[PDB]
Amino acid sequence: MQEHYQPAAIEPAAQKKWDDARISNVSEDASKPKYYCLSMFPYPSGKLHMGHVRNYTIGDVLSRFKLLNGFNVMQPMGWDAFGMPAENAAMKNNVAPAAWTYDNIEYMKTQLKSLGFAVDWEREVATCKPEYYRWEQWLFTKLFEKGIVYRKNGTVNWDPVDQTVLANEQVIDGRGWRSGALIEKREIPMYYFKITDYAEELLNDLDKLEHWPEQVKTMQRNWIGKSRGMTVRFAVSDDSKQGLEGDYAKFLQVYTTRPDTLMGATYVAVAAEHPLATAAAADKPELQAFIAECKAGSVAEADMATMEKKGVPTGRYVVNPLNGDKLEVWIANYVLWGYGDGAVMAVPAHDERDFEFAAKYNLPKKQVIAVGDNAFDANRWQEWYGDKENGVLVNSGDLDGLDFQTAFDAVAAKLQSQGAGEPKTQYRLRDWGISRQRYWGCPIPIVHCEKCGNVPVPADQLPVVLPENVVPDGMGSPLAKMPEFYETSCPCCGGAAKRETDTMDTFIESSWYFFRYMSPKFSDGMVSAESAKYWGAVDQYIGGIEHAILHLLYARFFTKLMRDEGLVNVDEPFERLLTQGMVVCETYYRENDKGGKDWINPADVELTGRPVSAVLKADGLPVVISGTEKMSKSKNNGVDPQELINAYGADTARLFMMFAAPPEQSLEWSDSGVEGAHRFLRRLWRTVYEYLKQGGAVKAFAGNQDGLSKELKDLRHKLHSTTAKVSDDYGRRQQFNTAIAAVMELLNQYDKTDTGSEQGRAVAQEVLEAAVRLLWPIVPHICETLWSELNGAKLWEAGWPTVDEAALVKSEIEVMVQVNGKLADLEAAALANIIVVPGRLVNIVV
Ligand SMILES: CC(C)C[C@H](N)C(=O)NS(=O)(=O)OC[C@H]1OC[C@@H](CCCn2cc(-c3ccc(OC(F)(F)F)cc3)nn2)[C@H](O)[C@@H]1O
Ligand SMILES: [Mg+2]
Ligand SMILES: [Zn+2]
Repeated sequence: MQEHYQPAAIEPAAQKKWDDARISNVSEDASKPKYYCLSMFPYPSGKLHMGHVRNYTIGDVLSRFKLLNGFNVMQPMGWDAFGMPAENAAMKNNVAPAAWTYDNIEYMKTQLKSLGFAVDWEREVATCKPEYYRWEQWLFTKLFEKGIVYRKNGTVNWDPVDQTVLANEQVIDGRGWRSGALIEKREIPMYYFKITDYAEELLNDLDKLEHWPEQVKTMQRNWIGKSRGMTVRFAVSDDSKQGLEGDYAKFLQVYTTRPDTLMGATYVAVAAEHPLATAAAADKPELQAFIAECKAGSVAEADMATMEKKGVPTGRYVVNPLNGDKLEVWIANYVLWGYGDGAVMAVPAHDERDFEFAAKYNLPKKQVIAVGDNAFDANRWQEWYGDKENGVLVNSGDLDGLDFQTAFDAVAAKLQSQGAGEPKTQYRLRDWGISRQRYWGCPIPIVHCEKCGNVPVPADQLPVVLPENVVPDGMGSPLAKMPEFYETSCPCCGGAAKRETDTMDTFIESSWYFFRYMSPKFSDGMVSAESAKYWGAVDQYIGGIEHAILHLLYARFFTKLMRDEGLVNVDEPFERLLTQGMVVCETYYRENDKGGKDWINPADVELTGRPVSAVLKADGLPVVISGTEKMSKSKNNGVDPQELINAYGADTARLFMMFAAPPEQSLEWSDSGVEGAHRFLRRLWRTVYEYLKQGGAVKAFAGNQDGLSKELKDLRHKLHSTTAKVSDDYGRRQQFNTAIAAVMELLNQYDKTDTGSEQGRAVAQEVLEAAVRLLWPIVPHICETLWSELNGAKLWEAGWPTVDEAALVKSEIEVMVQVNGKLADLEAAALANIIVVPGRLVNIVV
């Protein structure tokens, strides 16, 4: 054994040992219990970043832990390869997105392998290969003919300078993010998944997920946004019907989740597109401009609640069907056409948004709910105003005294008998638009024929192959400019026809890849029945919290779609979910020509016992230290993991990632932290080397520990309590820094114990054999190497250390007490119950 720890001399040999034994290449073997541990697969962007290393180390710790506990562990990796990065890189560098993608995959794969992740590379997938995306085209066609996928005109933001469609997030003050040109709202035909048909299943099945964080489930419930409410129709006043047609001349229909407060409505609000808004605006230029501003907005959903709420009165009035009050109709910017009736009622006394709106415009507020003897003040909002559980109706005529639910049914009865309303269930959830006006994505398998309509491509003809010999230019979607691609024959009639040129939302690839891993070479379906039956669901899923809403909802949706097609038998794709935080780092800059700053990478900086100023490495001139935030290209504060691997090895990188913070926490990049991790690995190496240099390996202590010395019994207690702590950390708490600190405490106590005797060496052997197996999920290369110096058996066959319960029992007390012959540590306790015979009796002489 070499005296000093040198990761470059051991880490490649360990990887070759694991690869040779094929420990990570698993099959559908019903002889060992399966465990499917999955980390969210990456975009092949070019190189790994620190978020990748954190994520896939966490996954590897859990996988190797289950491996050592005897599970048949699948840990697959692959590449989420479609999307805009490759298109951007294509325009910047004049290379094909496919070629750029495949180069990145090869480089990143090498990086992953060098980190020693126990990955089944025989299950690798690349979602931009036709062998992958043919199966989501297939599923698309199946759902399209069922109507679960449909085609419908929708509104997009068109950038006329960049000649491309922009998400609301790419619109700033009505202008494209890069071009700066005013965007144009355009109606175009697009394809949609009818995810609203599955809204109740997706909401209710969340309750099955007892091993999901409550916040993720809460966020999905809020996103689905089910409400049980009331349709209410307010008759339009006889003086307010000019310009209105149909039922819009007769009534204004609204949806409310608080019909118990209907007696307290003081106005109503309609969307900019509502026929009442149109009719009132016909001769009022201020309303026309207000409607035009609402339509021109591009507010992202995560920002909808933060936008300033504004409205205009219309001069039109409706009648409250309960109390007869004549209420003025406002146009408001928070009322969205397409949600419900595009019209709401306002109760400023019991809805905070209505309160602020009414306060802005001095609109009335009528209290109709009371909670105890609390004071109602129309000038200041109190939280109890919105209370639904503990409230009673007031100022509501014959409804006074009722609680929420009884008032709800009473209002339902009253409205239903009048014909003015009825209970109704709504969902905030929108259907899933999947059309993308981009090249580097899965072609939509539809052919347009003037005789036959939108025709799905038959299954024998799939895939529709995206041509890879393309270099996007930035003057429109390439596929729309390629007749060699879109000109075709109709598969129903053989006539002249045109392929769909839009591609799929790349969330589609990530909505089913975890099933594809089960049979990644199966050419007769999305996933073979034998492999889906064996692997079932993902036991452990690990990834960033930023995917808690959309990706997870889409994956749960695709699982239920695939279940309903008969391809799988699970209702839910992911049993346990571990969400990881972000990686942050200090930022550095040098001040600019024009009162700005230019940001310098941390590795290209060197700081100067208390550190002071930082300077550039190449020259030594000073740099400005700035704030700590998430690693990004924006402020040039990303630390390349390849440099961390180059400087210290894979094991140090993995150890620092796991010791620095729990998975959910932000992980701060720390030079001293990385050095601390490396020094601990040196220490572990030194401990085994010094142990072996003074006598070589012995049979580890096992069995009855009667006759062991007090000090060695104490070390065995620390040992098996550590094994218990670590197992509970990996298996239950999924907090790995405390598992590391626990082994550190074991090694500390070992360091303070004389293990030089025959029995001492056998306990030291037991200690070290456990410590390297406890740490092998985190730092497998050094532990694999050290284990082989301690013991000749296969480490993965020796398995996870077992807790010796006998080592955890205390030394016992048993003696008699006698005051005047009648029934320090023993004198102190029997006094709580001065002659004492050693160990047998005590006698309290008094
Ligand atoms: C399932 C599928 C939808 C997943 C999809 N293909 C995807 O998200 N793919 S992915 O490749 O983006 O991420 C693959 C996984 O692992 C990384 C996780 C990132 C956690 C947050 N986070 C980012 C960073 C960070 C960024 C840049 C840096 O470099 C710099 F820019 F140079 F600075 C340095 C650090 N730190 N922390 C991610 O959540 C996912 O679980
Ligand atoms: Mg259950
Ligand atoms: Zn046809």
